[PDB]
Amino acid sequence: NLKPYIIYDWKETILKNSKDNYSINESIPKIFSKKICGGRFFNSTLSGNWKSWTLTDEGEGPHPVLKCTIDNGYLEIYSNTSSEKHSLKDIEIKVCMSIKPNSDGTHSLCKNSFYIKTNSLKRLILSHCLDKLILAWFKDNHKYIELFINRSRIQTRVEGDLSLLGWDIESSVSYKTMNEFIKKDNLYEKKFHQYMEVRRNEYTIDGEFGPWQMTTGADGQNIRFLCPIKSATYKINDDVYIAKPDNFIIIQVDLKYFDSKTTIIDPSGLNNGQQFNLKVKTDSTDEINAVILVGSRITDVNEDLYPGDDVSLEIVFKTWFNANIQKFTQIFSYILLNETSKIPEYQWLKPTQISYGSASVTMPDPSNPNKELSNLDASTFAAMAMVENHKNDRPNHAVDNRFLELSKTPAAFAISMPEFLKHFLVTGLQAMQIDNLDAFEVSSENLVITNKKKINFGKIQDQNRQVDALIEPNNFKLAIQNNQVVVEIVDATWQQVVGVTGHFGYRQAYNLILKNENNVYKPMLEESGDVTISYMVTEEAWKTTQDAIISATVGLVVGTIIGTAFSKLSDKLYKFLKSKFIVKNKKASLKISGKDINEVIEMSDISKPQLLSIKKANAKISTEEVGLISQNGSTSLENLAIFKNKPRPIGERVQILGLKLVSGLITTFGWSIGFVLPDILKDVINANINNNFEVLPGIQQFTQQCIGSIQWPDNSELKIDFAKLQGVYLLGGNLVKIP
Repeated sequence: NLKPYIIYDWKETILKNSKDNYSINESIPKIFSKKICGGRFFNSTLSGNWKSWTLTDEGEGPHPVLKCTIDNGYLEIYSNTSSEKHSLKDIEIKVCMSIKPNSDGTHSLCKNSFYIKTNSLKRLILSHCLDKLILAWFKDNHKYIELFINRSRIQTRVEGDLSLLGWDIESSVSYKTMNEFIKKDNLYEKKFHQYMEVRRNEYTIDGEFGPWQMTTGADGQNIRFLCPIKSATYKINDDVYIAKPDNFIIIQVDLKYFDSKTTIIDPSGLNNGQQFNLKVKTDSTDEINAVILVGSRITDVNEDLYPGDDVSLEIVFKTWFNANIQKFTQIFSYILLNETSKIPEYQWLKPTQISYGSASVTMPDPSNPNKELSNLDASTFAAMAMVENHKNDRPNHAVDNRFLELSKTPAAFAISMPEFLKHFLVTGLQAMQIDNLDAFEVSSENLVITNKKKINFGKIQDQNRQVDALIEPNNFKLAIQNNQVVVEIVDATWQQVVGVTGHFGYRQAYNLILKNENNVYKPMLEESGDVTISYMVTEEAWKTTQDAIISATVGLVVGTIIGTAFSKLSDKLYKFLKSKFIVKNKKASLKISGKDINEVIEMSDISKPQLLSIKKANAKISTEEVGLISQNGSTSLENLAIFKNKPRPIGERVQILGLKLVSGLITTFGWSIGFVLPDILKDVINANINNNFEVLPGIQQFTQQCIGSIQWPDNSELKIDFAKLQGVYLLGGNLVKIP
């Protein structure tokens, strides 16, 4: 269904190669040289020998960073009447690029993707010329670079389903949406002017930028802005040129969460904690520019700029940007960290560690399919967080690029499936009132809650037996499986027939959907047919007690199906179920699913009104029991014992389990200040049997708990019209203006 997302694990690549003592750093062709000629004032030449290329663990997305160290060599800049020479000994240049995976197992290196991150040279022009020469060489030698990359044993991870990559929650908007924010806030600089002397030559740029736009080309924490040139003049000594209307600059910057006085209002919280505002990192150092220039179109109306004059003007723009970028005071994200929620049961949604990331998505240009255009709808800008003081020592910033493409919404909020398990499924488990929470093991890694202690499922009434149904450790499961909520009794054991140990199994899966009534969206947990019911005895018990076992099996299986005891004699059902028993491995086991359940319902001759009365009676029993739940979700030992010591048909117990599960899970969406837990569980149980949509929890009230602490530069709130368990719990919607 979904195309996979490929994680490039640069950190693990380096760790694993180091552990393995695997290195190809000195394997590179050492001799390098490049000339750039035809320039207006000068040409340039480099020549030398590499010492080593080193893949670093710095990469953000499918963008390997190569630290390339020069052993010896020179850079020469020369005109017809002068020249200068500079040693390149021990100089280190970090070159970045873009790759794409092949199902071959290999990586394809994008040919025009090279850019310079840093070089250790620490004048302006020498560093510029060196960058231009190194880039030209990398492009000429790209075949080698691809070989190097494909021999680096790059560690990748394929995610078949949506992933938060180790983060607990994530709020995202499309690049298009972010660009609307940027345009509205109008905090980008419009007018620009910059003068600069190269040699004895004067360069001046002067014009106005259009709205800066977040654009594609990079990933993770590396953000790119397209800065369209609305109008400009370029002057070189006495020559003044008129920029074509289609000129632009593309810059790359990083962002940082800066500590800030609290200004945002979080309705869901006390508004305490510490505010962080995501802004551009504007400090430059001696070896690292705050702003690098990764693209441009610098042309004049007469097309009479000298070859390479665009690159000369590029230096002037880059200088301007690094001297002015602090004026781009846009805030990209506002988060309150360590805030207390007004509702204690939603404290787990409050961020305790934060980051940001991005996923750029392109598509071929319909006009020139050799080139790519931005997909500004699918491209995702994200704020990610840990909650509950979960630590993340390996933060991944290259977020899944599939969320907004799947939701078809401009914004989304996502909760990790382990967080969904620990809060929605656990509430479901408490509601089922099987045992204390400490009798269960909650495993994020396997997405299952299982009993680590023996459980007494309760006395069974069928055929007046009144014996305990016992479940061994790991034989009760509540899990997320293939994006469904699944409840499973692997094996509940008791002697239904006196003297023969019977093993009863039950599996029911649910779909979590978002139901739309009158444009109010509300979550529902719906049964996904079919049920699976099983019964197993030893082959020896089967051969020596067959009639009694088949009669008992009819009772347990039809009973489980209809939700109460079934004691009616039935030749058809006896024969049918007998024929479903399979003898193998010294065991006789029956297992039915699908069409067989409806076949049984038909043969039972039970009517749909009778089925509804049963379910209503079991709902009544469910409300009474859950009515005894403690405010913190626990049920007293005295009350559990009452529930279990009263014999009930197995089908009663199992149907009640489901009614409670559905109500428990769904109530998680509906906490309010001062809510009473027994009351809301009863309300949801009753609403469900009565088909009362109006009383059920809405998605919007829960969403406000998610987004209260994580805000955008916009006076708006995410209104959800999409929700799906799909690798993560993905909520999608529109940002609607606050009135």
